[PDB]
Amino acid sequence: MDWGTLQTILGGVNKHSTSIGK
Repeated sequence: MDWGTLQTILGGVNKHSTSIGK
């Protein structure tokens, strides 16, 4: 995944605020 976009986007992280997905 060229990862490094996970911790920020992750497989499904929800510990962050609404700003991910589409």
